[PDB]
Amino acid sequence: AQPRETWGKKIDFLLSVVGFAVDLANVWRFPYLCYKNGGGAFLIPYTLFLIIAGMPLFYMELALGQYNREGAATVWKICPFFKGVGYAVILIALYVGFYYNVIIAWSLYYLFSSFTLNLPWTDCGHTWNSPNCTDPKLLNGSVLGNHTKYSKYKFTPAAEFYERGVLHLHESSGIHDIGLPQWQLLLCLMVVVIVLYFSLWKGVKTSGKVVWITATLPYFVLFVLLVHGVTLPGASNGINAYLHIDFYRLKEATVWIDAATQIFFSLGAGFGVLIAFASYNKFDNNCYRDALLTSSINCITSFVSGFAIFSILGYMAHEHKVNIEDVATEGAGLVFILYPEAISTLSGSTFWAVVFFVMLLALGLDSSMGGMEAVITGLADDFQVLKRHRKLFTFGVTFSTFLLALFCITKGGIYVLTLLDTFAAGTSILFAVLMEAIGVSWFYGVDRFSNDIQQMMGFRPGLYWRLCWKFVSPAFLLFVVVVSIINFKPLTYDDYIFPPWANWVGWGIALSSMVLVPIYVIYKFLSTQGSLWERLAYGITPENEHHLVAQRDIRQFQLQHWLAI
Amino acid sequence: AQPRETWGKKIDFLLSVVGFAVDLANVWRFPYLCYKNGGGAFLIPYTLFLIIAGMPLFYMELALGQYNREGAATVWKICPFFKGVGYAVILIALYVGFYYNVIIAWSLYYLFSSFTLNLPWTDCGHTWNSPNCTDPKLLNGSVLGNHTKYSKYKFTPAAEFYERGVLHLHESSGIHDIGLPQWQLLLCLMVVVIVLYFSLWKGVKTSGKVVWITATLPYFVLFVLLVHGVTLPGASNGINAYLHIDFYRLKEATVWIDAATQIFFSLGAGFGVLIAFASYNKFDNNCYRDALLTSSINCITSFVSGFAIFSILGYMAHEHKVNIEDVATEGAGLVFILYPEAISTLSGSTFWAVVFFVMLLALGLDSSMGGMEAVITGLADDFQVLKRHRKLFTFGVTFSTFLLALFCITKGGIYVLTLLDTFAAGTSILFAVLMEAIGVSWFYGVDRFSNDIQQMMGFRPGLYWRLCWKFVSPAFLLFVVVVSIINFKPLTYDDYIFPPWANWVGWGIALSSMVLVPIYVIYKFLSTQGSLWERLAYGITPENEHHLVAQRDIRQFQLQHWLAI
Ligand SMILES: CCCCCCCC(=O)OC[C@H](COP(=O)(O)O[C@@H]1[C@H](O)[C@H](O)[C@@H](OP(=O)(O)O)[C@H](OP(=O)(O)O)[C@H]1O)OC(=O)CCCCCCC
Ligand SMILES: CCCCCCCC(=O)OC[C@H](COP(=O)(O)O[C@@H]1[C@H](O)[C@H](O)[C@@H](OP(=O)(O)O)[C@H](OP(=O)(O)O)[C@H]1O)OC(=O)CCCCCCC
Ligand SMILES: CCCCCCCC(=O)OC[C@H](COP(=O)(O)O[C@@H]1[C@H](O)[C@H](O)[C@@H](O)[C@H](O)[C@H]1O)OC(=O)CCCCCCC
Ligand SMILES: CC(C)CCC[C@@H](C)[C@H]1CC[C@H]2[C@@H]3CC=C4C[C@@H](O)CC[C@]4(C)[C@H]3CC[C@]12C
Ligand SMILES: CC(C)CCC[C@@H](C)[C@H]1CC[C@H]2[C@@H]3CC=C4C[C@@H](O)CC[C@]4(C)[C@H]3CC[C@]12C
Ligand SMILES: CC(C)CCC[C@@H](C)[C@H]1CC[C@H]2[C@@H]3CC=C4C[C@@H](O)CC[C@]4(C)[C@H]3CC[C@]12C
Ligand SMILES: CC(C)CCC[C@@H](C)[C@H]1CC[C@H]2[C@@H]3CC=C4C[C@@H](O)CC[C@]4(C)[C@H]3CC[C@]12C
Ligand SMILES: CC(C)CCC[C@@H](C)[C@H]1CC[C@H]2[C@@H]3CC=C4C[C@@H](O)CC[C@]4(C)[C@H]3CC[C@]12C
Ligand SMILES: CC(C)CCC[C@@H](C)[C@H]1CC[C@H]2[C@@H]3CC=C4C[C@@H](O)CC[C@]4(C)[C@H]3CC[C@]12C
Ligand SMILES: CC(C)CCC[C@@H](C)[C@H]1CC[C@H]2[C@@H]3CC=C4C[C@@H](O)CC[C@]4(C)[C@H]3CC[C@]12C
Ligand SMILES: CC(C)CCC[C@@H](C)[C@H]1CC[C@H]2[C@@H]3CC=C4C[C@@H](O)CC[C@]4(C)[C@H]3CC[C@]12C
Ligand SMILES: CC(C)CCC[C@@H](C)[C@H]1CC[C@H]2[C@@H]3CC=C4C[C@@H](O)CC[C@]4(C)[C@H]3CC[C@]12C
Ligand SMILES: CC(C)CCC[C@@H](C)[C@H]1CC[C@H]2[C@@H]3CC=C4C[C@@H](O)CC[C@]4(C)[C@H]3CC[C@]12C
Ligand SMILES: CC(C)CCC[C@@H](C)[C@H]1CC[C@H]2[C@@H]3CC=C4C[C@@H](O)CC[C@]4(C)[C@H]3CC[C@]12C
Ligand SMILES: CC(C)CCC[C@@H](C)[C@H]1CC[C@H]2[C@@H]3CC=C4C[C@@H](O)CC[C@]4(C)[C@H]3CC[C@]12C
Ligand SMILES: CC(C)CCC[C@@H](C)[C@H]1CC[C@H]2[C@@H]3CC=C4C[C@@H](O)CC[C@]4(C)[C@H]3CC[C@]12C
Ligand SMILES: CC(C)CCC[C@@H](C)[C@H]1CC[C@H]2[C@@H]3CC=C4C[C@@H](O)CC[C@]4(C)[C@H]3CC[C@]12C
Ligand SMILES: CC(C)CCC[C@@H](C)[C@H]1CC[C@H]2[C@@H]3CC=C4C[C@@H](O)CC[C@]4(C)[C@H]3CC[C@]12C
Ligand SMILES: CC(C)CCC[C@@H](C)[C@H]1CC[C@H]2[C@@H]3CC=C4C[C@@H](O)CC[C@]4(C)[C@H]3CC[C@]12C
Ligand SMILES: CNCC[C@H](Oc1ccccc1OC)c1ccccc1
Ligand SMILES: CNCC[C@H](Oc1ccccc1OC)c1ccccc1
Ligand SMILES: [Cl-]
Ligand SMILES: [Cl-]
Ligand code: NA
Ligand code: NA
Ligand code: NA
Ligand code: NA
Repeated sequence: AQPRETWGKKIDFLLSVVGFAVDLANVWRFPYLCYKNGGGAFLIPYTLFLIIAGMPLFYMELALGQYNREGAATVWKICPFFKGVGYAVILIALYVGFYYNVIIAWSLYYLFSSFTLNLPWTDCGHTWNSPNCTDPKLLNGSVLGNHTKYSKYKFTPAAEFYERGVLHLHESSGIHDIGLPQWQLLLCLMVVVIVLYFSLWKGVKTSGKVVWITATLPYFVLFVLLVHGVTLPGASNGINAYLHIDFYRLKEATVWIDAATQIFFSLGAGFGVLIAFASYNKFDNNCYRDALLTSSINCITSFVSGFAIFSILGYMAHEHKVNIEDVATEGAGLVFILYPEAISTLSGSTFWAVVFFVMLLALGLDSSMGGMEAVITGLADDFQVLKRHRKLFTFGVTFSTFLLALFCITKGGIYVLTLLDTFAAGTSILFAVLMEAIGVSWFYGVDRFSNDIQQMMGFRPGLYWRLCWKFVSPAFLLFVVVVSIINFKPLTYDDYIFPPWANWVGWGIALSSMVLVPIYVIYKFLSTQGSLWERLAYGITPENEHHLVAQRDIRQFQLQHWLAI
Repeated sequence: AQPRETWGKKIDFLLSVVGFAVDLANVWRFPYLCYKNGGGAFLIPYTLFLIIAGMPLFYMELALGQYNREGAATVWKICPFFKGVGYAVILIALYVGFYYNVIIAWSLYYLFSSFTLNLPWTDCGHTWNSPNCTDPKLLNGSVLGNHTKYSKYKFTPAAEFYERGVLHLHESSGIHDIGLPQWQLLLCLMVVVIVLYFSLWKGVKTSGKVVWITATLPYFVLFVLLVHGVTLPGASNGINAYLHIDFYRLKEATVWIDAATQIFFSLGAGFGVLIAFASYNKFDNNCYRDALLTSSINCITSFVSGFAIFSILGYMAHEHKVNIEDVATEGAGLVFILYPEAISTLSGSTFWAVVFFVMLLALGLDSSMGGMEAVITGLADDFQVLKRHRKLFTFGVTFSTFLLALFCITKGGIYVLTLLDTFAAGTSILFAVLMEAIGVSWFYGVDRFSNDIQQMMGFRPGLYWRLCWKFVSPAFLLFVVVVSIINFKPLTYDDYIFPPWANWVGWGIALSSMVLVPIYVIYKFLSTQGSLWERLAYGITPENEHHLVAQRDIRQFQLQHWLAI
């Protein structure tokens, strides 16, 4: 029974949680969601939502970890009925990791496509990009007017290299005929998973330095990019369009849901990564300051990434003689299409391409590292046999992720990636964070967690924190869940409609998770010896307090536990 | 540490080894291989080969089990360097099981297609069979002459129901585009794996009664079939063609290899099933009588199945006014095409169809049961944690087999089935039995095994048995391996050529096995503490004798061990 591991320094934990919080969603989703939702008028609700969805929950997780010093699965020693919930989130993270690795591979491919004087996305002619031959001309070299949407036009050299050069989507038609995995993407995925294994194979020692590097790099990259972009012609128009405050859209009821989803999927609240990272800190560490600093750093990073991206977009629109809304897009398509074009247009395309691709690689690597570390920590604290042998279990996890990401990098693997991401991430992690909030706030109690924090840190959390823990956060999570359930639309690509069975498979994965949580609750209720009341007491009370279950002193049965605010 | 399990009676073990020995290869491959290779002139070498490939090896396995009372993996306590060999065979069996389950499902489908007054294979018109519409007429109702081969003609109602009604091969083009698994085949596979799990979930208690039933049924089915067939017109010509002795072909050098492969793949010598079944017998049980009776029963069953099948073929050729060689075929296509046609032609098609399909179902079930029981016994004797919890491990094995058989029952799953069967079975099990023979006969010794048998049974094996164990069987296995390696041809279906990468994947699986055996030998050589000679001694000597490794008394180092015959 070796003692629990600890970080070398708290700066390592801070950089780890920052790298987990900072993601490509801050780069490709926050700017577009901000500009589309009235610019600055998007921020006024966003930060507000951010505040709640950032301050208690994150804090809670950290505090929870600092009080439990265990993984996301075994953290439910105060309420075993929700322990399976942790299991779910682990699988959830695992699921995410799969397609996330795919994204990383893409960046790595572009990295291997960045060492040349004539980049593939510059011109046409089978220059490392499969020529569709259906008018693969220069982007807008001949004519002045871009009639259709720039992102919708699929005959630009950047888009041709994206969907044909690396993805090879032309060789597939959908999820019914996906084909075989590509070999160069296979090698890129091999390199990615090998780096991840060599980073996470030995506790939290080397991973600290790795997240140090992958945190120090992207901020410098963004700084250099914005410094070079503010001097570019036309970037001022893009920046002004990004910060244009139009308070009219706030009542549209769509600027709130988008901001809530963006904050929830960017900050990482409710995920096992936070508990896993907090399970290695000191017992007297201040989780409040750490959570606040992480949220502030995440928001500032999102804002500066939006500034830089929209400066680049304004420069490109000036070069393309079009409006900012035409070039405005979001996602992997957005980056991999528009950024290489502006880089090739700028002087020294090699340096900018290399630095942008290495920033994306570092971000993806640190995010997948945090997710896989959470998975490993949870499954190790759950089964002590896995905690002893960490290298072999890490190798097995990396190999399973590699096999499933190979399944997902096929000719039609973008459809499987979208399906997994949308269905699994949204539904599963929403239900998981809702169950976790309900368990920690109501079933366990909001005063016991405050007393635990008072034991860890000298000051006791105020009334606002408890009220947001018990009422505001659960209601917000339930609202987001109901919105995601009602607003569900059939899966659709750019121009490809998904057959009905793909949506049913996605909902089947989501239902697998949200019955495995009840499957575990039923297993716990049945595997206990006693009557209805005694089984319920053993299920809703902490294990270390199970003795008072026999003493007829259950606090949850009384009503003072429920109304403790 | 619960004691080792034992059979309720030795009749259970006998029926189990008979059911494992009796397979559909005796039904669809032995008759065609016999008739094609000069009829009775096929038997003269066959039985001879049979004798060797049946008498010592089988016996050896049984005796080995009776001396070890463990699985196929852990049976190498006398030579740990070959223990990984056992691992291989386990995986090999597992591999086989996958596609084997597919075959079982097929029969089950035909079973669910046997309860009707107008059977699907009788007539055309979308009668439970997908009509290709390219002249799907009556078989030979209009015309008298069958120009092309009857089995090659793909527009007969039986063939239309086979390749389109259940397999749905028209909806696929090869292994590159396989598609999604079919739902009715999915349900049939579910039923099959559920029956297998309910049979093998509790030791060797219920499996005894299950193999009792699945042994008592097929012999009665074959008896009724032959009794009804000897009275049919034209069956005498088919029987005479089957038993026509033409000693001219014996020098063609092809009637020997086919007989050797048929015996080796029908008797099951070198597989883990024999060791697993012998690991539950009494220490004083006679393995010689059991092996001899099993070989004789297998040969007689093959002969009577050939008699009945060729009587049916002669009757059908009389009904079709063609020669016996035209209707003569082999395999799942042979049975599922020709037998339903003759059954529909006969009176009371329902009874004959039901009894034939239930015989095929029983055979497939008992064979897959033996294979999965071998796998479970090996992996349980290897890891004691799995021997304790047998139900959960059996469920996991059945679920993995179910998932891979679902992968193999897709629209193009027949190609994957052929690939797996040919490559995996042939190459892997040939290398495995060669390594096992070399280990038990040369590295361990042929006199020590004889002394072990003398300890188990009063009489000591004669000189012929030891000479066949040490020289004849290893040379025969090496000959078969060399023939299989040299005569390797690219994978080809009826009319579909396989792309090169399918053959490379098959050879990659075979190489995975035949390096995992050296991978284990290298792991054993490296994980030992000592110099070259001490490591080699600890690797080539029994564990219970490892003490004399320190006493410098290794017998294998001397030459008297090698020439002990
Ligand atoms: C289906 C299978 C397909 C692929 C099969 C792949 C086979 C497989 O399982 O490998 C995964 C991984 C191997 O790791 P790896 O390939 O990197 O091999 C070395 C080994 O792990 C050493 O222990 C390391 O020394 P140390 O730790 O720094 O002192 C050395 O690191 P370094 O010095 O060069 O930097 C490593 O190079 O697992 C284990 O660790 C086994 C040892 C168990 C515990 C190790 C004892 C610490
Ligand atoms: C990914 C998962 C997807 C599917 C998950 C599928 C769920 C799963 O995990 O299955 C595993 C396996 C399935 O078998 P099954 O569920 O049928 O077993 C049940 C029960 O657990 C008893 O083991 C059975 O024997 P008994 O009659 O009571 O004696 C009883 O049989 P019966 O009542 O029908 O006759 C059954 O009710 O369950 C175990 O056996 C655990 C060992 C417990 C040992 C208890 C006895 C030794
Ligand atoms: C990466 C996959 C993520 C999920 C991992 C779950 C593994 C698991 O096994 O869960 C079993 C659980 C009850 O069994 P356990 O909870 O594990 O038993 C516990 C144990 O023995 C621990 O060692 C001790 O500390 C706990 O006290 C036991 O309860 O049943 C369930 O909810 C269905 C979950 C099955 C998951 C299958 C995936 C579809
Ligand atoms: C239990 C967990 C860890 C196993 C992994 C589940 C995931 C990775 C598996 C389960 C079901 C699988 C999907 C089932 C449906 C299809 C159809 C095929 O045409 C495209 C691949 C695709 C989309 C599969 C991709 C991988 C998949 C989503
Ligand atoms: C020009 C392109 C490649 C960007 C270069 C980024 C790399 C080279 C820079 C960016 C930020 C840098 C980090 C920022 C500051 C520190 C803190 C110091 O205590 C250790 C080194 C470390 C961690 C630096 C390492 C090198 C670093 C990661
Ligand atoms: C690197 C330059 C060009 C861009 C500026 C990026 C800023 C926001 C980032 C990048 C590197 C980061 C520094 C690297 C690591 C350390 C050491 C430790 O004590 C924490 C603060 C400090 C000093 C970080 C502060 C924030 C930091 C300076
Ligand atoms: C939204 C973009 C601009 C980044 C967000 C920056 C703003 C919104 C963030 C950064 C620093 C944050 C503050 C940090 C400190 C505190 C004190 C705490 O007791 C309540 C929350 C509060 C008041 C935070 C509110 C939100 C905050 C002001
Ligand atoms: C492709 C994937 C599935 C690889 C398989 C995962 C393997 C490598 C992982 C998963 C679980 C791990 C095991 C969990 C615990 C133990 C018990 C210990 O006494 C021996 C090591 C062993 C057995 C670990 C070895 C490695 C292991 C088997
Ligand atoms: C490896 C990837 C796919 C995720 C891991 C899958 C999980 C659910 C499975 C796969 C292998 C399993 C482990 C294999 C080995 C052991 C040792 C045993 O004494 C306790 C259970 C335990 C610890 C299992 C727990 C659950 C386990 C970790
Ligand atoms: C571990 C995860 C992958 C569990 C996966 C369960 C999913 C992949 C499986 C289980 C049951 C399956 C469903 C059962 C039957 C139908 C009806 C038909 O309309 C096809 C889709 C649909 C709805 C299947 C889709 C795939 C499905 C939902
Ligand atoms: C409690 C746990 C087990 C699961 C609870 C989640 C519930 C709310 C899930 C389970 C099944 C899900 C449904 C499955 C599929 C569909 C059909 C689709 O056209 C609209 C969404 C809808 C209707 C989903 C809505 C959300 C849903 C009803
Ligand atoms: C290690 C063991 C247990 C894993 C199982 C191996 C088998 C079942 C797997 C591994 C490699 C797989 C094959 C390799 C790729 C293809 C090509 C595709 O067009 C059809 C499926 C097919 C033919 C796969 C079928 C299933 C397969 C043969
Ligand atoms: C369905 C039809 C066609 C097949 C009939 C099944 C017959 C052949 C099989 C099934 C079960 C078998 C019986 C199972 C058990 C016993 C008890 C034993 O003391 C004598 C043999 C006897 C009686 C077996 C004889 C053969 C048997 C009756
Ligand atoms: C099923 C019958 C009528 C058709 C002919 C098949 C015969 C030869 C098969 C089928 C069932 C078999 C019998 C069923 C089981 C037993 C009980 C055992 O203690 C002695 C062998 C004996 C008696 C078997 C002998 C061979 C057997 C009789
Ligand atoms: C008809 C064919 C297909 C089946 C083969 C049956 C014959 C060839 C087999 C079955 C039973 C066998 C015999 C069974 C018992 C013995 C021991 C002794 O007496 C000499 C050889 C001898 C070892 C075997 C010779 C070969 C044998 C006669
Ligand atoms: C491969 C997939 C599809 C099937 C699932 C495999 C499962 C069912 C099998 C494989 C290995 C088995 C485990 C190995 C040994 C142990 C240790 C014990 O303390 C709990 C039971 C447990 C954990 C077994 C439970 C069932 C188990 C996990
Ligand atoms: C489930 C089927 C496919 C078996 C094939 C996979 C085999 C090789 C794997 C899967 C699950 C694994 C087992 C999972 C659990 C344990 C418990 C641990 O303390 C010893 C190793 C042991 C026993 C593993 C041994 C190897 C194992 C059985
Ligand atoms: C199935 C498991 C047990 C192991 C299987 C290994 C197989 C599936 C893998 C491993 C390495 C792979 C090979 C690697 C190299 C090439 C190059 C290409 O020009 C033909 C395909 C081919 C030959 C691949 C075919 C599939 C392959 C052989
Ligand atoms: C000892 C273990 C590791 C494996 C034994 C090596 C032998 C038996 C294996 C390893 C590589 C295999 C070869 C791989 C693929 C080919 C090319 C094909 O066109 C003919 C068969 C042939 C030539 C295979 C023959 C069998 C083979 C030579
Ligand atoms: C929140 N910033 C990291 C984003 C988070 O990263 C993960 C990456 C890999 C594995 C697990 C991850 O988390 C569980 C995520 C979650 C859901 C969808 C996409 C991305
Ligand atoms: C020998 N009479 C049984 C045949 C044998 O049956 C098995 C079936 C399922 C799993 C394992 C099997 O054995 C390992 C086999 C072996 C190789 C290829 C096909 C068939
Ligand atoms: Cl953000
Ligand atoms: Cl035979
Ligand atoms: Na983020
Ligand atoms: Na990141
Ligand atoms: Na046989
Ligand atoms: Na059989």
